[PDB]
Amino acid sequence: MQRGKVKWFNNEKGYGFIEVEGGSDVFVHFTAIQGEGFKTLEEGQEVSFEIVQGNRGPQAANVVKE
Amino acid sequence: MQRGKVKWFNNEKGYGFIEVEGGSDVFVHFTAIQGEGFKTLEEGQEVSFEIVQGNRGPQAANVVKE
Ligand code: NA
Repeated sequence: MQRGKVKWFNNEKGYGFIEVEGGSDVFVHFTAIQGEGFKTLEEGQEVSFEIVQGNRGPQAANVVKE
Repeated sequence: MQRGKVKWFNNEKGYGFIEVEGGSDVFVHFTAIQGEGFKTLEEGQEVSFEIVQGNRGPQAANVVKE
């Protein structure tokens, strides 16, 4: 698990990228976002998350908004 | 039917969140807003609305400023 801050999120498309210290930006899809409510993120939002590797490459999992 | 006050609304992006007494904040997209005028909301505006569940989580529908 790592903390990061959303760099960009296209709310209409439902995906974006998370900046992290000491790694490349991480793709995040809305289906990774946990908890109550409509699955969305704003740029600048701080989250905790894990990275998983699929056929498309690394992406965020278990994204929890701070 | 619910009543709330807009907590924040990004006019450029066309979405925000409504605060409701005794529940979690509810996402609102501009396409939910009813009426003739440009589809926008100011923070503090009183609104009536319904909550619609869906794949990406709950959001407001039939939002009326009144
Ligand atoms: Na980085």
